[PDB]
Amino acid sequence: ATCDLLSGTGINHSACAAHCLLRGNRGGYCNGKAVCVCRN
Repeated sequence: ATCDLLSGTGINHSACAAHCLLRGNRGGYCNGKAVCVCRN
């Protein structure tokens, strides 16, 4: 996964923890600079 893809004028913040939660995670976010990491 990775941020800055669906739209530039709309940074992806929740989308991360969203697909993450459903993936069976505990959360996730655009860290580093433009990488949607996750975490259980």
